[PDB]
Amino acid sequence: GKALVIVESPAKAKTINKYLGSDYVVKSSVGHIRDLPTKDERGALVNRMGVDPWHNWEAHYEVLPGKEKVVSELKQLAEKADHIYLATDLDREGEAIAWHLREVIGGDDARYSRVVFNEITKNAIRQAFNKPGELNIDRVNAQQARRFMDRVVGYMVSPLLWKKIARGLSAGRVQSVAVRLVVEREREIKAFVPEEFWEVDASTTTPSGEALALQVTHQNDKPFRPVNKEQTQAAVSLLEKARYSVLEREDKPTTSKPGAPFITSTLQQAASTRLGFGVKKTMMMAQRLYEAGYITYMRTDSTNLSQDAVNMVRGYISDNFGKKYLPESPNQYASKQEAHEAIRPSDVNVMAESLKDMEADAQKLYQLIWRQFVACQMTPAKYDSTTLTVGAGDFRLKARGRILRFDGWTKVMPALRKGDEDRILPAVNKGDALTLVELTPAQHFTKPPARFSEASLVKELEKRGIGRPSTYASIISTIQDRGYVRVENRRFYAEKMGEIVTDRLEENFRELMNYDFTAQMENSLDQVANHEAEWKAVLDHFFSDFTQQLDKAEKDPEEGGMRPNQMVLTSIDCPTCGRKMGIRTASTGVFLGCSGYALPPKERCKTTINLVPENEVLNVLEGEDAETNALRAKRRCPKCGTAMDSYLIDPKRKLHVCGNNPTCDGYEIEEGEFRIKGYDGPIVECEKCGSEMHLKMGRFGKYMACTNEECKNTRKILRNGEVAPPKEDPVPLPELPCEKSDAYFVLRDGAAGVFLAANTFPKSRETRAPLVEEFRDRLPEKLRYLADAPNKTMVRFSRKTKQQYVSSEKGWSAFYVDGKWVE
DNA sequence: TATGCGATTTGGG
Ligand SMILES: [Zn+2]
Ligand SMILES: [Zn+2]
Ligand SMILES: [Zn+2]
Ligand SMILES: [Zn+2]
Repeated sequence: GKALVIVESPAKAKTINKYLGSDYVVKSSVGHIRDLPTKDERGALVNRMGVDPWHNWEAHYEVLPGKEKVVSELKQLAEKADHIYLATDLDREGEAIAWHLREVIGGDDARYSRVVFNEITKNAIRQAFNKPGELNIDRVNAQQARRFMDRVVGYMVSPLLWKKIARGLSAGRVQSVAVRLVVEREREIKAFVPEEFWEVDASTTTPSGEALALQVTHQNDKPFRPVNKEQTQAAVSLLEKARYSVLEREDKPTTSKPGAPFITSTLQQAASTRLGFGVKKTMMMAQRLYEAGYITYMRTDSTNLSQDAVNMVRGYISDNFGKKYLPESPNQYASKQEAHEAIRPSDVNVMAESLKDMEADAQKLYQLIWRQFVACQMTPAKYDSTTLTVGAGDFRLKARGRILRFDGWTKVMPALRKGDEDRILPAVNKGDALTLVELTPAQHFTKPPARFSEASLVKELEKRGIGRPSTYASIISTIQDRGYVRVENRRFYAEKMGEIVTDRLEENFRELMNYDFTAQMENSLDQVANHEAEWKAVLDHFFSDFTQQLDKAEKDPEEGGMRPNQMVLTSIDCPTCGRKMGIRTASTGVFLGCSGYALPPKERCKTTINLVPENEVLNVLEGEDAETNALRAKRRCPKCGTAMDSYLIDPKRKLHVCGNNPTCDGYEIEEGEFRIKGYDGPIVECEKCGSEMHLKMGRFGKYMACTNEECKNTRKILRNGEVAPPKEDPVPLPELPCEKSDAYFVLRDGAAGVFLAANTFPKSRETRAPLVEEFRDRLPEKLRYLADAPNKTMVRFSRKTKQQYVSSEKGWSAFYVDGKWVE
């Protein structure tokens, strides 16, 4: 008999095992084991959800597939133990995970215990098992409440979106609120218009001291800001024909305090800015550092530091830096006694280089965490700032700089590189004369609002009280690959389906899309977790406000229903029939479709032209002006002035669409001669017709399509422009049915040699290995070597040998050569 | 990468 300890990770199992001996046996349930599924209509709805809002939120949890073997293995080990310790993670999600464990195991409540720890160290684990607590039901309900609200919205708004807007549309309770933020930002940029203005730089020289770079600030006691080449040159020459004199010198002692230790949000931003880590990577690495006992729990909103940790770090600083770097009293940081702690090293003496079994990106993150934690307890840095004001004729120039006098906390956490006002100015004095050397003019433009990064969006979600440290990364992850937004060049871009759905939801679910209300809902869950509210009651108040909104939305758009997807007609003629085309938007994206679709199905034009959006490439990276210049490349709508989106119709026409589509019917067509991605592709002769075959890049790999609109004898594109042999027609088979559809099997040939696949591909997508038994009479060409035949044999393939062989099981195997077969 | 895979190249509103 012994004590059973259950965790959620083998990596977490091995590390906690180092501090548990004798009667403690640990086991890990790899992932979740129990969760929701993944009078007639309503009944089928609750079966799909696994939650009955009309029957007091009765839930029907179902064990996950492929987890049946782990549960039983965990069930067996339980009975062999006297007591059970649930060692899941700190947060509520972990509590709910621990609850699912107790539920599938069984037994009395006193048979279980809930341990809690900020870090996986000898001391911290000892303290956790010293006085284990019970499973907090209030915190579990705070999760299940959230989990239920998330599913209700997801499963009751989505079918409404299909009927009204487009198919394949998903909806999230908080995700729709995050998208709206991106959508709104997108509309601040498109509505913006960069304007031209100029700057001049006069590089001069001190009276035999050094070089002094200046910058014009004023002209005629008025701020100097020309708008074109002409006005500049007018000031340029005038500056050349002038004598430069210093007016004032202001020397001011400045400081810079270090930042607070990391919380989850601040960690993601610093890793994005300094390391270039996305939110997903940052949290993956942090979890690996946590489960290895290197850092504290990475889901936190506290900047608190334990007395031990503070004593630990202050000791290190004293030993390794000296008394100048140690403040008289510990540095305190404001947070949002929570019994929660910042993200920090578990041992300040462990360096990043001393990390075992941690990948490169995990070591970089630790170093980041380590340096911030050490610096957060060191002395402020001191500087000697000097600002110079220089007059020249009817002008007023300026220069600013500083000199490091005490590095302080920056000794352990230095900047990546120099900054703007980090130059060292030569010593001069009021009255000194400067000699002109070089005048440098520069053309600038006004900057539009900066796009969200994955981290800066989180920073915004936290500012508005939207979401929690436990859900920040899931929000960022779950708003992508939905067709609402996308991340390119480490920045968020709003898709058109984003703007459309967002607008729709704002019209029929105003409260659900409200920032403050969404923030209040997070509070209501905290209130449930703190025994200040009952969970089923909160759900009832939510579900009541939800149905009221949903009902009005389900109705027809005349009586307050949700407006259907609009359409903007173009002067574009259908290539199949003869009608004006319209710009419609789907889940997949934007395209052109014939107006001959509203007609009864007897006479509808099912022809569409996929509009391909131009690649917003900031790859040139023209500094912080990259997003600015990317906007200036856009045309302004001839109706509203809003920035337009560019699409390619054909290689001769180019469609510009207003940013406020479909609220603005504005568009333009740029006649020209454009190039597609596969313009430089190879050309080859078709086996059938004899015409040319060009390169098209589809979603299933690059391929060679014939240019004759009568045949489809294609070819596959290999690596580096190579083209495949003239293909081969598949071989069908009678009385060889499948295992899913009413389809039969056909013998194909691919990169994995020769195999056997469905006939209705890809509607079936069913494949198995052809038996040597398993035809031979219908075997085409040289494929008969396998049909020669030798436990029942089956045809295999080897990547190394690049030759096809056969094996058998129920371990026997054999190969072939230029002669025959051998075993 | 230990005897996993392959091949198709719209439709969408
Ligand atoms: Zn109310
Ligand atoms: Zn048509
Ligand atoms: Zn417009
Ligand atoms: Zn052909």
